[PDB]
Amino acid sequence: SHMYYSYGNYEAFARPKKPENVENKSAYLIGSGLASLAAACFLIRDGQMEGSKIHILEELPKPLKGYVVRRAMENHFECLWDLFRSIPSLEIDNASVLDEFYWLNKEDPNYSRCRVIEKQGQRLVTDGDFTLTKTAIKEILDLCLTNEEDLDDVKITDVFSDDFFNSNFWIYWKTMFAFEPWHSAMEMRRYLMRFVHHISGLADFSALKFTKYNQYESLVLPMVEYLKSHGVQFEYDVKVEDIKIDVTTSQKIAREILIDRNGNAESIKLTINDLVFVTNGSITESSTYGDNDTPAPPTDELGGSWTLWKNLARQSPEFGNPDKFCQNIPKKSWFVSATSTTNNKEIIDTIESICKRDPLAGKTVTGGIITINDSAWQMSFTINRQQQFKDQPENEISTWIYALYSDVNGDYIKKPITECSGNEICQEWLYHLGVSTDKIEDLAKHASNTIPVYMPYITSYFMTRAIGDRPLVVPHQSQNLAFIGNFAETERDTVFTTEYSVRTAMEAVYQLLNIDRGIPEVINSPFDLRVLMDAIYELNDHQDLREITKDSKMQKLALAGFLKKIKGTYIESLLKEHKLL
Amino acid sequence: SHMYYSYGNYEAFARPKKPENVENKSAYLIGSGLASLAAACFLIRDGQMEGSKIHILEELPKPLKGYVVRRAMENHFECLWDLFRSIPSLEIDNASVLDEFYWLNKEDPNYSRCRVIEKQGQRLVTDGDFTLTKTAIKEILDLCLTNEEDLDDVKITDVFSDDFFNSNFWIYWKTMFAFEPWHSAMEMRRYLMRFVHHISGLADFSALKFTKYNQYESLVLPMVEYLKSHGVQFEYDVKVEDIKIDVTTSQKIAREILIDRNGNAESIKLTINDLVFVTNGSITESSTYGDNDTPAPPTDELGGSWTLWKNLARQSPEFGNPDKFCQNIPKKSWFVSATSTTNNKEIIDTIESICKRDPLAGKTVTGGIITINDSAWQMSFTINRQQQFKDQPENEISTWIYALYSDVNGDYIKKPITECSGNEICQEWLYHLGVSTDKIEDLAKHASNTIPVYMPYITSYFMTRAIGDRPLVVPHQSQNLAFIGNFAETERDTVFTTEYSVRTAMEAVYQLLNIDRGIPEVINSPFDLRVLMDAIYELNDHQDLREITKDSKMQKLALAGFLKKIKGTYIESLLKEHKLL
Repeated sequence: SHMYYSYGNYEAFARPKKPENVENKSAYLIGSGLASLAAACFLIRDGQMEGSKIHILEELPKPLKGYVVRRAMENHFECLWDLFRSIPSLEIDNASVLDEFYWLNKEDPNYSRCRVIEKQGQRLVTDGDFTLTKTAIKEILDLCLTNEEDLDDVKITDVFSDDFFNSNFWIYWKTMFAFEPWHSAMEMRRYLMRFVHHISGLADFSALKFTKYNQYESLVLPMVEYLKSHGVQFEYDVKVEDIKIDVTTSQKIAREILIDRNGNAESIKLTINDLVFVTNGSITESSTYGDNDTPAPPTDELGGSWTLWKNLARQSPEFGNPDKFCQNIPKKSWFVSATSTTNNKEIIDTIESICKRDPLAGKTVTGGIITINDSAWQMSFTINRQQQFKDQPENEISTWIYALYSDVNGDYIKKPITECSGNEICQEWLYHLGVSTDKIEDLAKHASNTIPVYMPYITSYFMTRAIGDRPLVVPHQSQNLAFIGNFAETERDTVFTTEYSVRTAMEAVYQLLNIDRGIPEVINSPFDLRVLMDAIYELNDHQDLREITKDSKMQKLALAGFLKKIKGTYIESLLKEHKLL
Repeated sequence: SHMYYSYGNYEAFARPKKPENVENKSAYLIGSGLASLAAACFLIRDGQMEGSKIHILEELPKPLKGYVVRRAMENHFECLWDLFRSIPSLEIDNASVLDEFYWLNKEDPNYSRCRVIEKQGQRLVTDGDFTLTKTAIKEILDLCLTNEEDLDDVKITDVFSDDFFNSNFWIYWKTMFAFEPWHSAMEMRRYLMRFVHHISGLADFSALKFTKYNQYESLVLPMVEYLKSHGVQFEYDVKVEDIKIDVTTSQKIAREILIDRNGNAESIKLTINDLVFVTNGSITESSTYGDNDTPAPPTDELGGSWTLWKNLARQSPEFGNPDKFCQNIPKKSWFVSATSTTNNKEIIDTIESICKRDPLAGKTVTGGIITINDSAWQMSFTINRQQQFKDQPENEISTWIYALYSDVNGDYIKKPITECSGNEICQEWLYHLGVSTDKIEDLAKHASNTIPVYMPYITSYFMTRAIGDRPLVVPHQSQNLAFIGNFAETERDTVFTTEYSVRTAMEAVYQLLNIDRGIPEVINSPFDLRVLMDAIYELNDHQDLREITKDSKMQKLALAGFLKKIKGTYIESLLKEHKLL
């Protein structure tokens, strides 16, 4: 391809030459999403493009009656870090967003003290172990051994059986990633191989890393200062309708950008030197907002994002199939998310007794999400390093809440979550905290300002896709078109991840300009001996190779002959090295 | 330990905090070798130490009747690149030594057009294939499967048999690395695992990378400008005798540095805050020099380096056993190296017709070493990107020559190489180039200025060592002592390598100061599925799994059952992925 993957320090520290003919090129970026911001940043640094020639078109210009909170990173987001190492931070002087992040998660590491709760406040008894049976472990192995071509339109409830589902591993997995039974077995197979190196840190969120303030403040805003420092243009109130593309038998050239600047109908014309970066699709689209007194109105609208993707699919199949992601989303699926802000010391005291940490402390609180396992909504909540907003009073905590089931009645508020307001969500949440039934309706109506948010497309990432549903970053024979974001296709990496946004960003800029530098490959942990032995030891709840085959005569007979061969050699020393012998 | 290994972009780009209490610390560096220069550089950048407090003691101050040339790098010298990414180059403005190196080897890649020659000029017939038989491949596998503890004082002629030795693979291996039959099987086992990822590029030197000018100009001098830019002290004509060390049952503290500054006998006293970095041993020690008319006088002296290592061994076994490296070196071993500089167009024309490239071109010439396979001295030569010296006339080429056998008579100059002058070496070399017997004595005596160099310790790196012969970088319970260089011990990495000098440099600075940053691990290619399948395909001269077992009924029967299991799964698709099915 116009590209090559690499995996070294040689490729990482090196600076690529200024790409040929970039002194006569312009680039247009569709949407102000985090992927576009990264693609524009890559055009500045590595592509050495002019700042006066990078245009970012957004529908938004410059209300809301409360605070709203919008997952964590991990060390091996290899493309996210090549970017923020070059982004000067907004807090600590002469140190990059990486540096401030790097130090902050070393000074205050992340770990969950109470990961799962049940029975209205109590800590889950088997919290820690995976409760994976011999059958469940095998279906995990078979799914990874299953080729990805043999997973077209294959749901998760077709690869696993009961043994896997009634386990803590499924509880830990579906809740930190927001997976659904009817979701793509193709993507979960990617997630299993993607994060096989932190599988020990799955039960306790030890391999997670959070920023200081919220995603806007710590990630988006440092980028925006970097971009405007270089003169990058920010077009506001620009809605993109369609993009005329010439798909000849030889090329694919973009020509027009049919926009609606505020109210006027205009159009930008593109040569072959005018690059276009389309963030096709959006999970944040068509989100409604409620308050502490009214539910967020449920909607199913097609926003300008999907209609933009739709208008390109009717121009070539190679530009993707949007309908598999935004149509036929089960009405049970995740739609509602909430944010309860409160200073009432009795709710913060209740949270303290569960998560074992002072929430009003500036340190870690929950360590991640805390899953109410027996809750009807299958609802989870998290509390990050308060205050999460830079100008929020230093005696308030902001709690993010979501639920995976949206058409079942709550155990206390006997109705679906799409029918509930802020205080009705706040009431069902507090009841599961163990708060007394007497102080439930008051502490939610008058003490906590809970904001519910309905997004009809939040699970569009994980829909059951097929080979060809997601478009390539740079389609075959394309000259100035690129698709970025989590509905673009690349190799092995996982969507619903800020890494995926910066991956397809860095792959789009590097291909269209042919930059003489390698792109960091998805970490090779799934092909690493040492990482895979660790997975077998951790999947079996810390059992050596003898204890795993002590009840199988057909297995313990094959192992005994295996140990005879590798006895006294590197393999046997590598097997005690990773606790397997 | 005081340390942790890491393998990511997260750890690579990040800057570590200023180590505690470094504002009251001093460091002393023993010798001006490349390892010390790196340790001092690491004290400046990562340790944030003062420049006025880094002392580099050297025996040399500020003749020689000719030019002298002193191996190549590879992409996965993970510690060498964390260093030069921060070293400003001396040629291209505002670009580091890494950058100028990175671009230079992309603009002009390296590859050997004629790797082995024989029969006085002709190209070897089987050049390319490994000629590894089924037995030879297995001894390779067994040696790696052999634990490293089971290799104490084990020579190379005890792990391999005849089948391995009469092969091109042995010819390619012993000559680019300067291995000997009687050398350590422990280190070759490390070399096999170290470079298992470039095994395809072993026959053609395609994975090699050279600098522009010589090692002094392109590596040492950029470092020295960086160090003196920060005020690092350079003590010249300082010979270090002994270093008094307090090895109590609890600690190991250095106290005195017994030196001989020029002629005076002085001594520096060390608190626990005065760090010491000892480059224990030296292959360059006690080197004599000849000219085009007289042989370099053979010597066996103990230089101030070995006597310094000796004086520390009589203070603790944990500081190493120097005698295994500098005593009992076989008199057949490599000692003589040469450098033939000439402008005579008939010698450069002869080289052109063999290496297939214009030597007087500024590009690649030989691509690496060219081995004269049937030569008595087992002599090899290389010609790098002339001119290799910054102020050398643009019509001269400088040819480096060495030989592995030093007590056998040459095929033309019927005497050992330790008896030969510059022109006698130049005559034996030209005879093997195919130059006519008539124009052999003239073109070497009057056309070429060949300088012979005798170093009695060049093969000290690869001597048959045992666990405990090489000291740890930071011995147990040590407080201010560190041993750097290729006679220090670390994990998995290989000596006789500029990576090893910068590895133990970066490990010494990071442990003594406890820097909050990981050290890049030796590349995990020997534990990488994809890299190991590639090795089996490349070791068998590009044969798939069917052709490797077509003559073994006990093997083809086990494979047929193996292919039944993994059929249609990831493993089988990964096996065509790497040409194995």
